[PDB]
Amino acid sequence: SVPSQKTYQGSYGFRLGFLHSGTAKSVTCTYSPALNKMFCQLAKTCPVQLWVDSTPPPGTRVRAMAIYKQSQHMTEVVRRCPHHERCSDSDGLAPPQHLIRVEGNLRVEYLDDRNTFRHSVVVPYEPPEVGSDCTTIHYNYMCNSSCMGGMNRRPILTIITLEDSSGNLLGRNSFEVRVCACPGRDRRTEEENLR
Amino acid sequence: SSSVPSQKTYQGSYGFRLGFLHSGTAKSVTCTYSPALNKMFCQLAKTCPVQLWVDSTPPPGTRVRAMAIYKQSQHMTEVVRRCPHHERCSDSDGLAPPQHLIRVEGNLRVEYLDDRNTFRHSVVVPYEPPEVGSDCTTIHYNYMCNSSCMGGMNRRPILTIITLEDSSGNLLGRNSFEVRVCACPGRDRRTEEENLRK
Amino acid sequence: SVPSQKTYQGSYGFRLGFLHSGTAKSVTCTYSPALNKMFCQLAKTCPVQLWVDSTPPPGTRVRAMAIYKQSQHMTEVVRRCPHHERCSDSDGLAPPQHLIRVEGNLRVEYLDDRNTFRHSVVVPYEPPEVGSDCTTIHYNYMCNSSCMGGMNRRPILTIITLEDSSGNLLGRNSFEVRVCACPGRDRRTEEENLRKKG
Amino acid sequence: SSSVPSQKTYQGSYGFRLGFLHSGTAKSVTCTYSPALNKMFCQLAKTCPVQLWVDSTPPPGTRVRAMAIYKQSQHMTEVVRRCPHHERCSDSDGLAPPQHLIRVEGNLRVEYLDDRNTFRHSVVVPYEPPEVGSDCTTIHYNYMCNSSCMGGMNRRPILTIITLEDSSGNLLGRNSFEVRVCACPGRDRRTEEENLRK
DNA sequence: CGGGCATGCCCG
DNA sequence: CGGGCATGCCCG
DNA sequence: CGGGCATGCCCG
DNA sequence: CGGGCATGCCCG
Ligand SMILES: [Zn+2]
Ligand SMILES: [Zn+2]
Ligand SMILES: [Zn+2]
Ligand SMILES: [Zn+2]
Repeated sequence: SVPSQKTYQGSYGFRLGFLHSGTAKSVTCTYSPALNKMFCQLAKTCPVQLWVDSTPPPGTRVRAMAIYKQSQHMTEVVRRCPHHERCSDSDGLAPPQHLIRVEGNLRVEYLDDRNTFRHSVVVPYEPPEVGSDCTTIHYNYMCNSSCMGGMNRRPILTIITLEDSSGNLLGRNSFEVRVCACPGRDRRTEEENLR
Repeated sequence: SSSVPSQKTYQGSYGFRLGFLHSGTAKSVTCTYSPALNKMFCQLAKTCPVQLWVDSTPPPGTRVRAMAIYKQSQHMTEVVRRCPHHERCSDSDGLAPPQHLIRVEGNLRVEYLDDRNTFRHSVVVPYEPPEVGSDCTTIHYNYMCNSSCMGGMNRRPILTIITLEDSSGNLLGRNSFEVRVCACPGRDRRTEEENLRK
Repeated sequence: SVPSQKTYQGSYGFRLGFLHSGTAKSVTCTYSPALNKMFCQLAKTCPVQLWVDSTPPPGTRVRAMAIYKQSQHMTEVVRRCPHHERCSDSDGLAPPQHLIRVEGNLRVEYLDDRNTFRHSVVVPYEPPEVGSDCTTIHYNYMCNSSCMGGMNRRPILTIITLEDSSGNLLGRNSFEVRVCACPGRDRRTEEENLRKKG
Repeated sequence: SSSVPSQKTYQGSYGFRLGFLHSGTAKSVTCTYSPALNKMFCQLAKTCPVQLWVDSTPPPGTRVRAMAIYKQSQHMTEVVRRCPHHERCSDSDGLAPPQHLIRVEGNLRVEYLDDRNTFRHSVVVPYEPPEVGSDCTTIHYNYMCNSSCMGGMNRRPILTIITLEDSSGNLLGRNSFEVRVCACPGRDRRTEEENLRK
């Protein structure tokens, strides 16, 4: 199977936002709007903002899941490589096999889907803090796109889904990710190549 | 890695809550509480008064335990302990094991627990009701490393969890607060308060 | 942990020889006499000649084992990285964790030493072909020097020993190995680096 | 307390002296030397190249030793060692004792000593003559605590004493220089040199 | 690396 | 924060 | 192959 | 970080 990637802003006008951090060679996380693509370093903080037109109900949850972008790879589960799965860099909460973690949220929940075997990470939705217009989740990606026996230089998309407390769809957005050593260098390269 | 202690306020059947003095924000005040942040700022080894306020009186045998945990969910499963330097300074008061971060001062009935399963440290004293003409019981805590101590807290923020417990360790009430141990509590309190809006 | 790497011709005058090869950028296997170092691609045939002054007894065996060259890594067992171990690329005889295999020899034995945990591969010694001067063994190396989780960019030596049928040592020689994508380029580079010493 | 090695610079009969790299004062330069102060400023664990210059070649078996002492008369008898945090960090190069402040890198012949009488730490290497095309021999030192380290140097300045010694440890030559290990060597050298002037 | 600050001390 | 500095380090 | 790039990572 | 290079892989 393949999880849906279709954008769905939904009744709450769900949108993503990203920080605008530029293309210095080793910027930790930066986002290319031309490419709708986050470029980020392994294990570093990757902020993703949730913007809504109105507040979803209490019990609302926010899930992230990686899939391969290329059609020929889409049915293959995205996992960490054999090396990084064994590095023992757990924060005590995340399963060692999961590519995507959330940092700074003790209510984080990881799922290994019993039917599709896909990995995902979910947290409760919380409204923006006073004086803030969005809710920010800190994600970490735990292998480079280049990892042999893992993503193996294949691009991924992250799919962010807003769900009710039972798992019903409320909203969906997505972005491509490249996890790399020098996000600024690589962003500039793919955009210049775009031009 | 260690399972994570709850930090949720639980007044329980004795209406248990905390109180803190009003000490101001002079640059190097020894201890000061920020109601806005629910955060104590204090100097290493200096007296940190924490008031226990109840509605009904807990039965004799009730104990009051304090434990530190890392605030950041990503360090929360790691035991909070003193740094290698201060563990070796010989500044024990006669009862506190040297690796323990939190001490209680002035109480001969104090006990220190190095837990067998979780390895977490805690310090416990019998609950005593307030003096006649007092509305609360005050415990004097000390924190024996700076938040900045390398190889200890290592600039990571902590929470202190205060639990009311029965003589067997069962939960009766709980409250918590963040703590920064630092050189200039008044200065840092002001900085962090200013950060709320910046 | 570390087996001796000390060159020992022993009573049979045991030496290693190596085929002439170029430094064509991606030549499959090339030996640098200057460096005493083989440069080869992953899973490619690597010829190693065995030379003796006198014939060892029947039942003699030829063993090959990799160790890290650098002294701070010497006690760590050289093995294949987690990815390559799991690639199901075995020849049918080599256990998948073994770095060094022998090609074209059904009398090969692979040993995972129960005491030292080191891997080695052994074949019976067969004297040179009638007329010929040496015996050639074909080795393969199943990870790049670069493999993360495996050699991780650290230089190794291959130690070749002649042993009697009970495992008593008769002779010993060695050579450095880099397993890499472009053995010709890299031999060229390392030889250029040499000349700049100084 | 420990008796105090001489720091008195003298070239002796082989004309022994040190050269430093004049790397300027960029804020975070890894290592830099002030001639006006005779003082090296360097970051923790970074390469500190020290050149050995001689007018004539010393004999086979000549060695070169480095040792730190406190510069301040009131602290001179105290052994200089790493702080408890850094001693316990996972930063070994597989050779240096974890308590030793000064290491040499890039040399398997390095030897570390705790003095039988003074318990003072030193690091020693064989003297090698300059490489072809060079007029000096360069040693790469590393300093493994900051001058500021609590429980270690604790903001007290040190000298490093470099001695040229015969194979028996008799002194052939000596040169000393002040060291500050710090996060911003260029900043702090520029500051200290500013502070010379009226 | 290093601007801008975090965070120690008062013979800092 | 009382003013002034010594002195470490995140993240671009 | 030889030329050149993708992409991790060390130096200051 | 920016400069450079290690080191896999691809292109024509
Ligand atoms: Zn990986
Ligand atoms: Zn401490
Ligand atoms: Zn491999
Ligand atoms: Zn130190």
